[PDB]
Amino acid sequence: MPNYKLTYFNMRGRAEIIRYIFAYLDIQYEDHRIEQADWPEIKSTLPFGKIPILEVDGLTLHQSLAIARYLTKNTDLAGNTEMEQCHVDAIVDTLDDFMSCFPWAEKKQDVKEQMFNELLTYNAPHLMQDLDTYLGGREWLIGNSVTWADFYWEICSTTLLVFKPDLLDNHPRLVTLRKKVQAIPAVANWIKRRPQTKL
Amino acid sequence: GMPNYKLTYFNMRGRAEIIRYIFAYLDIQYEDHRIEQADWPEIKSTLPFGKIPILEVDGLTLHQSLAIARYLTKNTDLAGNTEMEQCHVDAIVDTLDDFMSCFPWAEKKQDVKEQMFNELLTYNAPHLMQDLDTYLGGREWLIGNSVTWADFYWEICSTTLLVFKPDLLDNHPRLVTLRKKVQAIPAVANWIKRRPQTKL
Ligand SMILES: CCC(=O)N1CCc2c(cnn2-c2cccc(F)c2)C1
Ligand SMILES: CCC(=O)N1CCc2c(cnn2-c2cccc(F)c2)C1
Ligand SMILES: N[C@@H](CCC(=O)N[C@@H](CS)C(=O)NCC(=O)O)C(=O)O
Ligand SMILES: N[C@@H](CCC(=O)N[C@@H](CS)C(=O)NCC(=O)O)C(=O)O
Ligand SMILES: [Mg+2]
Repeated sequence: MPNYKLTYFNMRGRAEIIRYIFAYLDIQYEDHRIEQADWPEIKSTLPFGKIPILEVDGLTLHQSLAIARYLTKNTDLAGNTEMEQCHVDAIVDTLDDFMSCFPWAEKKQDVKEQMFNELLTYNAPHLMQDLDTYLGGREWLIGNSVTWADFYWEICSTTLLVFKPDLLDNHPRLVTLRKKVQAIPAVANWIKRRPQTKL
Repeated sequence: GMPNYKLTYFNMRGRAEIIRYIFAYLDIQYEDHRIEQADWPEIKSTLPFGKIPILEVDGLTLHQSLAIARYLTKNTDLAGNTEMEQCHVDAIVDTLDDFMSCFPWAEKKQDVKEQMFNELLTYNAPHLMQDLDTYLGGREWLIGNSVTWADFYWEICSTTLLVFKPDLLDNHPRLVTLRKKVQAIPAVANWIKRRPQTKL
């Protein structure tokens, strides 16, 4: 049985998808959260110098979504058919591409607010509208059961709602989908028990 | 029977090229549909997420270049050998795609675009090259013991970067050897010869 150690900041951020997957599959792991001060010494040891990382039986994996896909392989979270797995991958990359546009590391707090604002004002509504149309009246984003794409939607939309509360005022179906993710017992339990962080 | 494949993108290597190498390598027939920057605005409003490339499979539309590449390579010799090696393949690909994605391809302000391209290539790119160099070490391929689509993606992304920064790999002969090996694979070599010659 694999020993798992997840390393990231004390933050939902890019690690959260992995956290939801372990919760859902009832897989025990070490949720190793590092204070900023412990980062330079860890970073120096990593091939690509980024987190999150996941150690599996003492072997290091990197890239949040690569890890997420590895953990869901051969499970019901992956997608039920090969083409469905493709749609799961595609939705995840669409969300990630958008989340990746935000200047998270930008030090000038004034340059940062100008950019976050432009993305949320002009770009975000187009995405939400595309996601809404894409979902239509279906139960989940892909197929007839929950996938890690639904989890990723709930996670990304939570972050976006921190900056733009009215993001989904015109998309009750997308709100419902968040609530469906949030009501899954293993996910709800995680949401109840996790550390409260802005991001 | 055999699925009908139609790829849509600009007349450009860009984000479609990984798909093109994969079809070439797997010897799969497809319609390589290339659109003009003038016909773009129209087609855009018809795509579920308004981005290219898209791949139509028997009339069903797929999107996201790397989602498509993973779909085409699943259960093939281009996927990683083990489930764990498949993770390494995906992680290298995302590392490369993350960096290429930092470039402001769509920036409407030329001066801003130029400034960020220069900064990415002067500061960020050399660090990524050293990381990749150390990662590859003296191994033949990036992951496992045979070529994967990660090696393909390296060659494609580095091709792009070399357009803007010709000296990028002067200090990395092992990364050059890998590109040369990808470029020498007969099906890839054949594609590189016959593809439309574009800047990017
Ligand atoms: C340390 C920088 C920081 O404050 N954050 C890191 C990035 C991030 C945060 C929240 N979501 N998120 C994220 C999730 C997925 C994809 C992505 F690009 C970004 C908060
Ligand atoms: C229309 C914008 C443009 O000039 N290009 C599109 C983006 C691009 C080009 C070349 N490589 N590339 C690319 C490849 C992979 C990942 C990625 F983010 C970007 C050229
Ligand atoms: N696409 C990657 C991005 C990883 C990334 O950029 N992570 C940040 C933390 S959110 C990091 O480690 N940055 C470098 C640093 O802070 O030293 C992933 O999803 O894992
Ligand atoms: N990560 C996506 C990016 C897709 C993307 O942004 N493609 C560009 C062209 S290279 C596009 O469609 N631009 C949107 C537009 O110009 O309207 C992928 O790899 O497919
Ligand atoms: Mg990506």
